[PDB]
Amino acid sequence: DPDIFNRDPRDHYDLLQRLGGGTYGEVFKARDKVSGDLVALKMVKMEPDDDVSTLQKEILILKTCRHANIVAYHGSYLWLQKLWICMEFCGAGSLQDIYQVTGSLSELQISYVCREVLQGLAYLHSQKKIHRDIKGANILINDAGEVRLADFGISAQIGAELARRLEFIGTPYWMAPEVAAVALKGGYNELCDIWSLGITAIELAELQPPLFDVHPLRVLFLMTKSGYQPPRLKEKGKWSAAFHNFIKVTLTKSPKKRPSATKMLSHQLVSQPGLNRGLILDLLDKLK
Amino acid sequence: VVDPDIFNRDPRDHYDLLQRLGGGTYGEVFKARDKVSGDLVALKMVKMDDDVSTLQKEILILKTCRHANIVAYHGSYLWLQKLWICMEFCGAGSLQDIYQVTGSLSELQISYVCREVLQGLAYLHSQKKIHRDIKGANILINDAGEVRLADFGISAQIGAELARRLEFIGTPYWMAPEVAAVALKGGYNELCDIWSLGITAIELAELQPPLFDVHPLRVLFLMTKSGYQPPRLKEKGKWSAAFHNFIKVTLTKSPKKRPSATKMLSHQLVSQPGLNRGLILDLLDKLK
Ligand SMILES: C[C@H]1C[C@@H](N)CN(c2ncnc3[nH]c(Cl)c(-c4cccc(C#N)c4)c23)C1
Ligand SMILES: C[C@H]1C[C@@H](N)CN(c2ncnc3[nH]c(Cl)c(-c4cccc(C#N)c4)c23)C1
Repeated sequence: DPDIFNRDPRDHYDLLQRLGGGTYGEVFKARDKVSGDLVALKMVKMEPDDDVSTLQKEILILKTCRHANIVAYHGSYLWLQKLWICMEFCGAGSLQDIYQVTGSLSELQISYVCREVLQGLAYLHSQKKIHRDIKGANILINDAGEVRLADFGISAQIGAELARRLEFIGTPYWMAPEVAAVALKGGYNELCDIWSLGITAIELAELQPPLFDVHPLRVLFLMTKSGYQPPRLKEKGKWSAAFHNFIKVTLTKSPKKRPSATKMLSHQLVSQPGLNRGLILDLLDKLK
Repeated sequence: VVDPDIFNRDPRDHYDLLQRLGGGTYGEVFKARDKVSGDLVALKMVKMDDDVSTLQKEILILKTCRHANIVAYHGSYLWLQKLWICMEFCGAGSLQDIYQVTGSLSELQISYVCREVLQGLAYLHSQKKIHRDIKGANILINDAGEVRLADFGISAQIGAELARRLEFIGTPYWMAPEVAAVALKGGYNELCDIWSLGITAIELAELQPPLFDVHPLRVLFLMTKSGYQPPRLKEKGKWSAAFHNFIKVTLTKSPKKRPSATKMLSHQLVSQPGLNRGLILDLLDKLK
């Protein structure tokens, strides 16, 4: 990035605690020295012969995002062979951090979370960006009960992988048009995030995504078959007909039929009148 | 290990190198002579800490193919960080070597070649392999007048990429089925080879594939536009309706409507009565 600060981040922040890692890098809870504001600092170790493409793409996604439901970006620092990405800190951590203590979320809490995720996805999709890693661990909650999407690590890697494809595709004159399309634009589109939101809604209701206890490779193979059936909520009576229908239309097996994020925002479950941060403040009270 | 049947010896103890033939997708190919048999072979030398995945898959393809329309495989050598793949020497070289000397092939000669290539492709596709690099340079003619497919380097690179993606795909529970499908099977299928054979038939007719004078990046981007129209033969009157139709159907833009190799074997152009090795023996006589 051409706007990177060439100075030690510790000159502006104090490192408080290690939070663990995302798709790549180490994340730290830190404190701004002038305002006391907390921030998250993501550190990625640099090496002289490292391909900078993925990190360059992640910073570009964060920098060009300007939406409430996506983690704010405060700049990046490069110092002593370490890159530090400065992002918004969310006091309650991720929804996975929360439901591991509280148990299942209520339908209204899930509905508010889904509307907030959809506002962030509609924005990302309008800027020709894809998250590709929607899940409870990447949906953060701040102390005010507001929802923010985090970790554009997978998105950055895919973007870099795609740029690499274009650079080594070779002579194209004998290449079929579908081979060219997958090299330039990949084998899928942004509607994959709508499916992941549907799986995330089930995860918030049952504490695990569908088939979580079966081997990872077996799930990938079963999903690729023509007889694959989209998952459903286990307890039928516990959830309203509008929630079951939200799962059925987000989890549409075919991407050509799957509704967009903007279309999903007018769905009854998330366009309901009593949806606000107060529902998540109630969940956070259960945590304390 | 790159190959369990590999010879840990200097191939120069068994072969005399006679001439540099040029390169394939990777490696350098030499014409060589067996010191005891007197037989001619082609030796492909590749410099090999290196990941042996693509060379391992190329040898496996060559080794497990038992077909009259695929270049014969003799064995491999590993000596002083160089891997040497020993394959059949095809006396007339590639179809590109032939048409640049003799000019455009006759419609019957192109028909015979297309039939032979389709037989090799139907065999390869039945064994779950994709060539992905069908072109005049990779179709060889031996002294017996036989048509043999060559250069599985691209196919090996693609198999190595599909294995490298599956190992690093991560947790799949939140992935849309189409995402799981491009990670395990890619965004296209074996029908890409049928399109490449259509382009090759135009290359044998016109001495260049369509749009050869257009910038490679322009050709690629043009294939991803909604109104994209597949290429055709430039000289209508020179070719019969059977050849125009062969081009029309092999170059079907949608892979869902493009016929398989086995289906193409019943096409009017390649099911014609006088398609025999005599046409290729006659082409070879013209080279001398
Ligand atoms: C590594 C995560 C473990 C999770 N338990 C707590 N995470 C957070 N908590 C509070 N504010 C935060 N801001 C940001 Cl951004 C993150 C975050 C969350 C997820 C991935 C990445 C990245 N790349 C960063 C975060 C950090
Ligand atoms: C590099 C090619 C240039 C072309 N002019 C003549 N080629 C051949 N000629 C005679 N017998 C041959 N056997 C085999 Cl295999 C090849 C061959 C052809 C194409 C690619 C590769 C590879 N990887 C090997 C070959 C060699």
